Parts: sequence; C-alpha cells; structure tokens
Amino acid sequence: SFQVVECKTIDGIIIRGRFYAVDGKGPAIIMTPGFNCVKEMLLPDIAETFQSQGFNTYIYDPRSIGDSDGSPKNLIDPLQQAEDLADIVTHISSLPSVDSSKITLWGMSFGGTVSACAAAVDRRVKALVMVCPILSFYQAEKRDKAFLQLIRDRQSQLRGNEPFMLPPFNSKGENPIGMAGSGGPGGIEAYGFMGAVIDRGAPNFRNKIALQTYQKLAWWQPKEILKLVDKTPVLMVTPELDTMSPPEEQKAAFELFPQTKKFLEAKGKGHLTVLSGEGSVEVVDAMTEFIRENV
Amino acid sequence: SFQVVECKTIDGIIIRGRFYAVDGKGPAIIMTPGFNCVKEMLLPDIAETFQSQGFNTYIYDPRSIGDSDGSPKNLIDPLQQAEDLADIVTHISSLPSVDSSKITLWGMSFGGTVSACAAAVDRRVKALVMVCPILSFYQAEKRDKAFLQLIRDRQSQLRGNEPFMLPPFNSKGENPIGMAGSGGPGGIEAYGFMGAGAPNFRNKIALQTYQKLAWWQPKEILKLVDKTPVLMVTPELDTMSPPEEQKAAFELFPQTKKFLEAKGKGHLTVLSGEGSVEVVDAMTEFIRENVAG
Ligand SMILES: COC(=O)CCSC(=O)C[C@@H](O)/C=C/CCC[C@@H](C)O
Ligand SMILES: [Cl-]
Ligand SMILES: [Cl-]
Ligand SMILES: [Cl-]
Repeated sequence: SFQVVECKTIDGIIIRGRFYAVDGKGPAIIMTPGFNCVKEMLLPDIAETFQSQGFNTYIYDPRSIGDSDGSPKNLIDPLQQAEDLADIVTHISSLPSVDSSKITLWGMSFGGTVSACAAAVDRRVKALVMVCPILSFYQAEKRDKAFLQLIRDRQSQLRGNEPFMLPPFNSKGENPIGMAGSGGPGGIEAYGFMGAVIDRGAPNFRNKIALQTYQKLAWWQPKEILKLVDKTPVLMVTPELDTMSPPEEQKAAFELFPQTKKFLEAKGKGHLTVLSGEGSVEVVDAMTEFIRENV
Repeated sequence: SFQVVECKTIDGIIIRGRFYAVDGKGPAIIMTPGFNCVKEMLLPDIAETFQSQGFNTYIYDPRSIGDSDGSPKNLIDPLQQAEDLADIVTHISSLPSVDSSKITLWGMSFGGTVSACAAAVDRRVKALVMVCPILSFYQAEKRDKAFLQLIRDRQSQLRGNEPFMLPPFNSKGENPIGMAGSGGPGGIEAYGFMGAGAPNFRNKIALQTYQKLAWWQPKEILKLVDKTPVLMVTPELDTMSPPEEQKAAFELFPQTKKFLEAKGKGHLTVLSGEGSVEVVDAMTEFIRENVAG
C-alpha cells in the first residue's frame, strides 16, 4: 500500500511519486529511476520489500518525466535532478512517519549516478546505494556531429520551433552520442524494453527525450563529482554482464571511495535484469542490510 | 559609436550588450566579462581598439547580470552562460556588418573559462582568447561548510524566502567556498575592485552560485577544445587564479595555440598599464592570423 506524495522544488516544480509508509517513525529510502524512466518500472517491487522490512520508501518521477512537472518535457538534466533530490529529501524528512536522521539515497543506472551527486553535497544523506550506475555517455567519434546537431536545434528553437525530440534508443538500438551501449547488444535490449507496446502500469511514460539532454550530458563530469563523495557509506551493485555501463568503469569509480563502502557483483545479470530473477532477493536483502549496518 | 544589441536565448531570456560595428562586413569578437562583472568594466577600452582595427565587437552582461534578463538575479551558472553564448553567436552572426564565418570568442577571468566551454561545442567559434582564466573554485577545507550552507539556503527558500544573497568578496576578501584568492591577497584585491556608468551593477551574488560552481569541472571541458585556435594571456603574478593552473591547462591543448605571460601583472591588471597595448595587439594579430574566413 502506497500514497501519492508531492515534493516542491525551490523553483516551484512539483515532483510526484509513490510513498510507501511504515508504522511509527522509521528510516526512509528515496529511489531515483534510470535514464528517462518512471517510478512504475521495476522499482515498486523493491519498494514493497523495503517497506516490509521497515523502511519508508519514496519512488518518484524526476523533473519533466512522467507525472512530475518540468518544461521542456523529458529534458534530462542530471545536475538538476541532483539538486531536486535536496528538495525531495527536505519534504520526505518532514513526513511524520520518517526519521529525518536516517535518510538513504537509492539510485539505479543513471539515477544511481545522480544520487551520488546529491549525496556529495547533502550531509542529510546517511547512506548511498548505486545500482549499475552509468558514468560516461559520449563516444569520441560521434562528439562533433552530436555537437553540431545540438547547435542546429538551438537555432531551430530560436526560429520558434519546438525542441527536437527523439527516442533514447532508436529501433536499431542507437543514439546520436553513442551512450549506454548504442550500436551494441545493450542499446538493442534498451530499445526492446522502452519501445514495447505493453501495459507496465505507467501511462505517462514517454520513450522520447529532448535532444538538449545531450548538451547537459556533455557538461556533466560525474566521475569528478563522485570524488567529492568521501564520507557517505556507499554500496554499489554491478551486473557482471552489463552491456550498457561497462562493469570496469563502475569498478574504477568504486575504487576511489575512501570511506566505508561495499561492492556486490550480480553474476549473470545485465543492466536491466540486475534486480530480477534468481539472486534478486539476496541482492535486495543486502541493500537493507547495508543501510541498517550504516544507518 | 556603439549601439545597444539584444540577443534572445532559447528559453526567452534577453541578453543585452554593446555592439561596436565596423563599416562594411568583417569579423566579430564576442567578449564575456569576469565573475559577476558588467560590460562597462574595463572591456569598453579593449573593444574600441578592436573596432578601430576592423573587428565588430560585442560586450554583453551575462544572464541575470546588469542589463540582461535572468532570474534569480546574479546567480552565476557558468554552464548556462556557455549555452547562452551559442545563442549570442547566432544573433551576432545575423547582423549586417558581421561575417558569420569569422566569429571569435573572447573572455576574461571567469568569462574566459566560460568562453572555452562554449567553444568546445560550437564550431562557428573560429578562435578562442582566454585572459587570466580561472579553473578552480573550492578550497577543500571550506567545502563541507559551503555545501551545508547551500542546503540550508534551499530549505530557507522552500519556506518561502528569497534566495540568500551575499557579496562575492567580503571586507576580508573571503567567500564561503574560498574562490579567487579568498583569505589572501587575491580576495582583498577583488573586494576593493567590486567595492568602488553601469546603473545595474550589483555587488552581490546568489549563494546558489556556489552550487553551480560545485558541479562545474572546466578542466575536463577544456580538454574538449581540441581544434579551436586558442590564445591564453596569463598574469605572471595572478593572486586569484594560480598561473600554474592556467599553464597546465594550456599545455594540454593539441591544436594551434599561443601563450603569453604578462610580466608582473595581476588578475585585474593584465590588460592595464604598461605593456597592455602590446598584449591587445597580440590578440588582434592572433585573431587575424587564425580567423581569415
Ligand atoms: C526485468 O527487469 C527489467 O527489465 C526492468 C527494466 S526498467 C528498470 O530497470 C528501472 C529503471 O529505473 C532502470 C532503468 C535502466 C535503463 C535506463 C538506463 C539507460 O539509464
Ligand atoms: Cl505523457
Ligand atoms: Cl555572413
Ligand atoms: Cl576564401
């Protein structure tokens, strides 16, 4: 059982999401979805487990995505999502059933890297959990053409046209900047899930992003921001066969963390299946174990 | 005589500045001022020399600064300033006297680093001039305190209050993050500079500026500038941006480049006084040589 809980940002935007409350006053986990994904995809299964084990759990749609406010639509600014998490933490910490001293930031894929950026600046975050985080986006060979495409979109917007939209992965599993396994098995699998005409419980999901998302991704240096995360206990869950975010890149980032940390590799899992199938129950139990051990 | 020229951004914000036109059609230099500085500080003298040598020149107040649109006021987002430059390049390139194939980005201090970020993405920028670029902002000892103050400003705003404002340099020359020589000679010189014809100059910034500086990693973005001819002018005695940091970034550039160290000059005096004429002529010569259409 969950209730709809809305969080206001400092610029007046409403973040909308699901809040799985627990009885009494207990800790809270705030879950951020992956790139352009909505709260209804996969995460409600994890939240019910978190809730049954005594954790208030909040899954939300990030700015301009799903049920949440934000214009232009599906313009993914990771630094803005990280800042919004500070405002989300504020509202969730004020809820009656929430112990504000026991806040954990949980993120999957893109949302895991966004969560770490928020934890670097917000000491209210007592624990960080990153599932298959993505730390790079541009293929060097496609940079110049993607840049030119971004500029021409700006000029097109200055002439009155709408911001150019496109799927994060086309039918060939590709995208202009080559992110997240574009041109390989991972991008093809990503398109298969995002483009499927299936009821996933998320009417407001949209398999399109604004092209200017790639402009924000060009500024973002997440590997440098994660170096600021030097106090928050961090748990990283990496799929062994991640074809969208190279496991070695995730492992290189985990190496730099000097504080209390824990690494878990999900054998035989990919970017999208790391929290599903056999072994997924043991992985989720390890997440709550790590939080309680550090909360 | 200069004319007021406005540049619309993709989100509808109006950027305002001075345009120094030349007869006929010719190259254009877009000058970005330093941290929270207005177009009337120092730069008009440089633009008149550029104009007399055949260069259209556009000095502008960045977003939320001076005469330009932008809210909240004096919130310095360098990444947004970099994106705004793409729109500024678009409007300046459309002007009758401007050769759209001969656009040069020019920046001083903070504005020099912002110009490099815009040059990394826009191939219309045919040359880059960076004057005393600043490439780091946080002192490690002040990081956690500044981060906590930023979160508390967010909680204050969420209760309905205006964003917390403060001078970028106090009377001791300090600021919460330790940027631009805070606590030493650099900060005191910047405090005196900010403290004494721009009606909309405001000696204050939003605290949330420091949140934007925390995300910024310009040393990594400067690595993307691998094609644009770049001239860097570094003061030998820069007390606000370490010369070693400026030189280290310059040495990484693989393309056509030139480095000039202004002997005995500081962050704010690099383009003033003795030897400043030769530095400006070195800029015009680098631009004529590298941006020929
Ligand atoms: C069998 O389980 C599944 O297929 C669920 C697939 S959606 C999911 O994992 C929830 C979402 O937060 C994570 C998305 C990662 C893909 C987007 C990535 C490019 O950032
Ligand atoms: Cl929709
Ligand atoms: Cl032209
Ligand atoms: Cl020719």
